[PDB]
Amino acid sequence: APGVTVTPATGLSNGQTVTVSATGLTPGTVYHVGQCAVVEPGVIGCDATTSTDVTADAAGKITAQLKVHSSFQAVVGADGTPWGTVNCKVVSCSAGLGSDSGEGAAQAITFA
Ligand SMILES: [Ca+2]
Repeated sequence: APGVTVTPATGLSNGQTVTVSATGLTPGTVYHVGQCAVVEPGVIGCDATTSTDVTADAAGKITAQLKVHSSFQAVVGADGTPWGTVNCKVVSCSAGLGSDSGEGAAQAITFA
């Protein structure tokens, strides 16, 4: 049962490192960790420059560092097509993780 905690998650600075802690994942599955936002209804765009892949361990956990930015160039789809700029002080952004099947979780973050 996926659950995630992002610390810290509010009053963040541009270029700040946060820790993403997840539990209840499937051991051995690769999860994509990243900062994302809804760019268009039904379309999520994320920062491909700061995203990373981590395999969940035998306990179904992942603990990863992620650098977040108050504005980023979002990529959409599986081929990573550039969409454009996302400003997280105007739209809601999140940090979280998900597998290729969409299993995962995310937490909304805010910048100072
Ligand atoms: Ca459009």
